[PDB]
Amino acid sequence: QTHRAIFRFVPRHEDELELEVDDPLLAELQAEDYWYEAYNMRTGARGVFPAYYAIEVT
Amino acid sequence: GHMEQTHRAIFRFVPRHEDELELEVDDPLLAELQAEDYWYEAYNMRTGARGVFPAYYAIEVT
Repeated sequence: QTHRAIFRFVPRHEDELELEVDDPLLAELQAEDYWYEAYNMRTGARGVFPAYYAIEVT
Repeated sequence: GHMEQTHRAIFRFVPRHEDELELEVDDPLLAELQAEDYWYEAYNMRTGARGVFPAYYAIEVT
């Protein structure tokens, strides 16, 4: 588990991942435009979300 | 008549989607929160562009 969601994110777009506060994530930063590609370890869903909605954990 | 600035961008936002508004840090905004999904409908007072962006990317101004 690499990251954690810090704010609620409700998708508007089909490619986006829904986040609740405190969701644990496996994620990779797409640094060309600062979106994460991620797997939500609470829901099992996949998709993208804007980078400042998550912190790195280690 | 005047409209006061409502919000200020705090993080860089680079659109992936046609309806989105590009933000640079400290950009001045006129914006209205959409409560069903916590996106703003906004006008960027620096760039003159319009579109949507996610709520955590801006603060309220006074």
